[PDB]
Amino acid sequence: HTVLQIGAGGVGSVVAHKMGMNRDVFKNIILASRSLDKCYAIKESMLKKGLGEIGVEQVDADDTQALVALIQKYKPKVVINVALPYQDLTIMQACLETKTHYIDTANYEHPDLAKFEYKEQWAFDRAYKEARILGVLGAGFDPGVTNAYVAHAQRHHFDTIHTLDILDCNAGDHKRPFATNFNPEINLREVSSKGRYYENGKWIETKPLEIKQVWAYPQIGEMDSYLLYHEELESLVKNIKGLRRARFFMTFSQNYLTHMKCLENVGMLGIKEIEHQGVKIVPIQFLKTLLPDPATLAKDTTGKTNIGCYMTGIKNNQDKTLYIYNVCDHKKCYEEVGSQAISYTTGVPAMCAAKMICNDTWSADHFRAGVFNIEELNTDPFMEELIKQGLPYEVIER
Amino acid sequence: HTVLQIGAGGVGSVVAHKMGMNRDVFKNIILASRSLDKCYAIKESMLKKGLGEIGVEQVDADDTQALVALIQKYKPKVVINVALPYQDLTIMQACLETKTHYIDTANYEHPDLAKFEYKEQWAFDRAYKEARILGVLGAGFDPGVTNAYVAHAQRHHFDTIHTLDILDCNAGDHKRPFATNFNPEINLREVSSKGRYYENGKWIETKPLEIKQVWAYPQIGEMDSYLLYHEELESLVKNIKGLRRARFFMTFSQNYLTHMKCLENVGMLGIKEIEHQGVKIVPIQFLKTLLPDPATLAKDTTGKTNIGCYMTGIKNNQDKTLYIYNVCDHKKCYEEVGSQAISYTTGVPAMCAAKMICNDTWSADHFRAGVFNIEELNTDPFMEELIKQGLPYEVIER
Ligand SMILES: NC(=O)c1ccc[n+]([C@@H]2O[C@H](COP(=O)([O-])OP(=O)(O)OC[C@H]3O[C@@H](n4cnc5c(N)ncnc54)[C@H](OP(=O)(O)O)[C@@H]3O)[C@@H](O)[C@H]2O)c1
Ligand SMILES: NC(=O)c1ccc[n+]([C@@H]2O[C@H](COP(=O)([O-])OP(=O)(O)OC[C@H]3O[C@@H](n4cnc5c(N)ncnc54)[C@H](OP(=O)(O)O)[C@@H]3O)[C@@H](O)[C@H]2O)c1
Repeated sequence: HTVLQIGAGGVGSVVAHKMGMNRDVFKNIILASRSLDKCYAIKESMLKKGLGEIGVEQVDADDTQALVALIQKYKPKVVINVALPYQDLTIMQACLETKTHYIDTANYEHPDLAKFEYKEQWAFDRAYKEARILGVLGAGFDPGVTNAYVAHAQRHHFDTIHTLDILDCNAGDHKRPFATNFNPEINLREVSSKGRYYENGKWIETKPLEIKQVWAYPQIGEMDSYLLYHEELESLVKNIKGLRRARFFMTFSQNYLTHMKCLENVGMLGIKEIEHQGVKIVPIQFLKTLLPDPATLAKDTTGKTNIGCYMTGIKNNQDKTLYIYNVCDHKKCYEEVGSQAISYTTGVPAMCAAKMICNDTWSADHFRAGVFNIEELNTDPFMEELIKQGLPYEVIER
Repeated sequence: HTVLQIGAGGVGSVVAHKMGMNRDVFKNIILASRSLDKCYAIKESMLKKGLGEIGVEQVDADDTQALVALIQKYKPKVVINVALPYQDLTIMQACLETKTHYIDTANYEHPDLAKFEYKEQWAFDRAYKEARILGVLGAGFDPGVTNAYVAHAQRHHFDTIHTLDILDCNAGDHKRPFATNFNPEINLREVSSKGRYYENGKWIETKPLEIKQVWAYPQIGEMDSYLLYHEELESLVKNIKGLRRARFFMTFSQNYLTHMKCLENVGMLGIKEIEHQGVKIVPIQFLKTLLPDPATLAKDTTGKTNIGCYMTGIKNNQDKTLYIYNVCDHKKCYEEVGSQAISYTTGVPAMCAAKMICNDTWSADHFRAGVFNIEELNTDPFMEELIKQGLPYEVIER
C-alpha cells in the first residue's frame, strides 16, 4: 500500500518512523513538508534505524492546487495531516478533489483567531459521504485515543457514562529552563485561552487555568492539574449520550506557568502582528523562532507521561467508575524512534488510524461514509493496534 | 544663548522642558531627533505649559556629517546628547569638528557588545583641550549628580573618603504588569550584566544581581538592594584618592526580577540578531518595540525615588559617615513637566550642566580644557542649581 504524509514535525518524525516499522502495511511512504531539511533528517534517520526508505517531496500545504498535484502524482490510499491546524481545510479540500482518504490530529484553527471548532471540518460530511471517502478527525492521543478510551468504555464497561474527566500529565524533564510539548505557537495559543467545560446541558467558561485539582497519576505521583478546554469535548458531548459533566485537565509546573504569564504580560503571546523597524511581526511566532523547537530536546528528555480518561457511570443499575490511561517513557521513546513522549503518543495513533484505513478495517463501504470523529468508529481493532504499536493501556474499576 | 539638544526621549522631554522654564538662560533651544513625532509632542506640550517655543529639526545622529551640518546651521554654545549611548562617539566627533561644547548622560556602548567604558570618550581629551572646548561626561543623576555628591563630600566634609556606596531606589508604581525605568534596550542590557565593584586596588566581579543588602531609604522604607556595576565607579575610583571600597546598589522587585529572568531564558534579552521568516531581528530591540515605552506611563505613575551616596571616611583624624541623597515624587514630576521621576532626575542635571557651560561657570579658560567627568569640575554652583531646579538633597552625618 501507498500513503502520503504532510508534516515533518516532531510528530511527523514519529508517524513516518512508525510506518517504516510496519513495512508489512506501508510499502510506499511519501513525506511532504514546507522545509525539506526536516524530511531528509527523517529519511536519513529511518535508513540509519533500518526502517526502509521514504519519498521526500516538498509542497506548501496552504495551496490546494499543489496538493491535488502531489496527491495524483502518487495516488495514495490515505493522506496524513500532521502539519499545523491551519492547513486542515486546504488539505481536507485537496483530498475531496482527488477522492482520497484524510486523517488529522487537530481541530481547525485560523491564524487570526484562537478558536477551536470542528464545524469547519464537519461541514465536509455531505461532500465526503458523496465522494465515497472518509475523514477521521483528531487521531492523536488527545484528541483521538482518549476518544477511543471513552468509546471503548461505552461499549464494554458502561450502560451510560455520567461523567468524563480527561487527565493529561507530562512529568518529563527536557533539561532546559523553558520549552514546550510540541510547536510553541499552537501549544501556547491553546493553554492561555479561557478554559471551558460541559455540565448539565450548558457549557461553562473559566479564566485561563482558573480551576485546579490535585490528581494522582500512576507511575508519577500527585500533580496539580489545571482545567482546560480541549477539542475532544466538542465531539464527545455530541456523541456520548448520558453525559452530565465533561472536563479536561492538564498538569503545568509553577515554572512553566510563570514563564507563560510573563511572556503574556509583555505581549509575546500575541496573535496580531505589530510593526518593528518597518517589518510586521507576530510575537508568538517569533517566540517559536526563539524557543528550541521540541524535537531537539528528545535527546536528553527524561520522565514519563500519563494520559487517560476517568469516567463515572452506571451498568446494570449499579454504579461504576473506570480509569483508562497510558503511561509512556520519554527516554524509551527517544531510543525507539528518536522522538520524545509527546511526539510519540501523538504519532503512533495517527499511524494506527492510517493502518485501519489501508486495511479497510475502517471502511466507507460497510458503514456510513464521510467525516467522523474517532469515537464514532469501531475502536476495538484500533485499541489492539495501539497495544501492538507501543501504547498499551491500563483499565481500572472502582 | 543658543543650544541644540539631540534626543526627544522621556529624558529629552525633561531637558527641553527644563530649559524652557529657565528662559532667562535659554533663548534658543533647538531639539533634534530621529523621529519628529516625539519632538512635536514636546514642542506642542511646552507651548501648552507656557514655556516658550523650540526648534524641531530631524537628524540621524549616527551620521557625523549631518550633525556638523546641523551644528553650524544654528552654531550653538553646547550640544546635549540625550539620545542612546551608541551616538556618543558620532555626536562627540561632530562637536570637535565644529569646536562646540558637548555633554552626555551615559557611557559609550557598542550595539554588538554589552560593555561600559569611558575610555572611548576619554580618548578625546587631547583633541578637546586642543580645540579649546569642553566635554562633560555623564551628567545625569547616576552618573552625574552622584559624582557631584561625592565631589561635594570630598571638599566640604571629608579629608579622605574610604568607602563609597551609591544607592538607587525606585519605589514607583507604573500600574502595569512589567515596564522599565527608561529605554528598555539599554536598561535591561545594564542590569543583566555581571555586576562589578572596586575594593583594595582590584575590581571584583559577581554573577548578575548576586549580592544584595537591605537598605532603609528615607521617605520609602527598607528595600532589597542588589549590587551592580555602574558607569560612575570607573571615573570615581580614578578621581577620588583614598578609596578602599566603591559599590553601586539598585533596588529591584521580585516581580521585576522574575520577568527579567524569564525573558532572559527564552532569549528576549539577546543582543545578537537572529533570522525569522527571512528578516534578521535583535530580540531585545523587539522587546523595546513590544513594551510600553516609559514616557507613556508618567500619567499614572505614583511613588517616590531615592538616589544618593553613602560614604565613610576620616576628617581631622576622626571617623565620619555621610549620606547625601535626593528624594523625588513621580506624581509631582508628572504635573510639573509631564514626565516621571526617572526622566526627571536625569534631565534636570543635564539642563543644569548646560547652564553651567553657557554661564561660563564651567569654563575651558580658567581651568584645564578638554574631557572631564563631573567630579572633576566645580560642583558647588552645580549643586546650588540642582536645588533651584527641583533636586534638593539631604546631607546626613553619623
Ligand atoms: N492531538 C494530539 O495528541 C496532539 C498533540 C500535539 C500536537 N498535535 C498536532 O500535531 C501537529 C504538531 O505537530 P508538530 O508539533 O511536530 O509541529 P512542528 O514540530 O512545528 O512541525 C510541523 C511540520 O509541519 C510543516 N508545515 C506546517 N505548515 C505547512 C504548510 N502550510 N505546508 C507545508 N508544510 C507545513 C512544518 O514545516 P517547517 O519544517 O518549515 O516548520 C513542519 O515540518 C499540530 O497539528 C498540532 O496541533 C496533536
Ligand atoms: N545617568 C542617568 O541618570 C540616566 C538614567 C536613564 C537614562 N540615561 C541615558 O539617557 C538616555 C535615555 O534617554 P531615554 O531613556 O529617554 O531614551 P528614549 O526614551 O529611547 O528616547 C531616546 C531618543 O533618542 C533618539 N535617538 C536615538 N538614537 C538616535 C539617532 N542615532 N539619531 C537621532 N535620534 C536618535 C530616539 O529616537 P525615536 O524617537 O525614533 O526613538 C528618541 O527620540 C540614554 O542615553 C540612557 O543611557 C541616563
